[PDB]
Amino acid sequence: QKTLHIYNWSDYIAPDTVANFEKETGIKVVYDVFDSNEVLEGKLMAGSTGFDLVVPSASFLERQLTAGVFQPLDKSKLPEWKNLDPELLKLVAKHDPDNKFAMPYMWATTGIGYNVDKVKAVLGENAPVDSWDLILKPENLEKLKSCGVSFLDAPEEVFATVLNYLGKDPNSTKADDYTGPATDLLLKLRPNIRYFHSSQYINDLANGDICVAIGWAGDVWQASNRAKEAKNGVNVSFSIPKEGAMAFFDVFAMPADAKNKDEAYQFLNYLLRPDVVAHISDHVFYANANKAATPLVSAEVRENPGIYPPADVRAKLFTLKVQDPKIDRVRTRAWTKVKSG
Ligand SMILES: [Cl-]
Ligand SMILES: [Cl-]
Repeated sequence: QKTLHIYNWSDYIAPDTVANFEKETGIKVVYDVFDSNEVLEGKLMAGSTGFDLVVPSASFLERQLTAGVFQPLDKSKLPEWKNLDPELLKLVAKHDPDNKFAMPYMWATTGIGYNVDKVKAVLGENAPVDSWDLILKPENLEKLKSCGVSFLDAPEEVFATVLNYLGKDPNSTKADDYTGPATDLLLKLRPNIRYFHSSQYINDLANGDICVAIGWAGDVWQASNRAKEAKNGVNVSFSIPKEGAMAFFDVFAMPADAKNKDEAYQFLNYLLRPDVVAHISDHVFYANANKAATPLVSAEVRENPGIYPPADVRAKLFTLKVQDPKIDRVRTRAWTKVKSG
């Protein structure tokens, strides 16, 4: 009679996680998947989804903090909550103050995807692939222009990255920071950027038509794996630069009208086990938010600096704060001015 209804991304869990949880607890888990965040968000805002646990983005959960859509997590029913990284917890608290509604599941960054061979051919073995200097210094973008440079069509993320690169507050609330120095540097870099797109760079990296790109980690790993599967000889790598990068989190959350709260808390505690989430990370190739699980992650994933960055880089990570409307308008018009080049 024990029932638990979960809604998650497809292939966003280890193949045997649900089976092991069912065999250990005796609960019958109804595990449904979605291939697009629009479906999950529309169902959640429509209400009465019938799900006990869902996996939305932390930004959507932040947008839905006062709508009564999610249930505040009873921290007393989660003793292993201490296993979570306090640094990543502080990072996600900006989307969820006091970590009230969401348990961080996996996370990724907005970093640099690049062709190793072409970059080291036009910039040498000393190419600063571990720094935004590779793509945010005009002197290097001039030498990289011939092999192809692409930027995301995401003004918020790109502007936050540029503000962090310039030493300013990555989520500055001053419009002068956006219209002034950030716009100045972006317009200085513009003549070397081939296009602004948030999806074409995947296949363009896989085929070698683009050699350096601002990209989300999952997209760059998909491009590199596509190149590997094609056996085309294109070596695509992803780097979280040393100056820091924007981080984004997927979270487990409990809808307010969940009928199986006990089983949901049991599943959350199961996910808080280091070995469980470490196995999940071994399968999905994403870094999890469980510190105690880090030594248990496979050396293939744990020792990848583009997935598990060192402490000095993790201390420079940041999340995207929701901006006041005037900042949004200034950002959009500045991005329109930048893209006109
Ligand atoms: Cl995802
Ligand atoms: Cl994102």
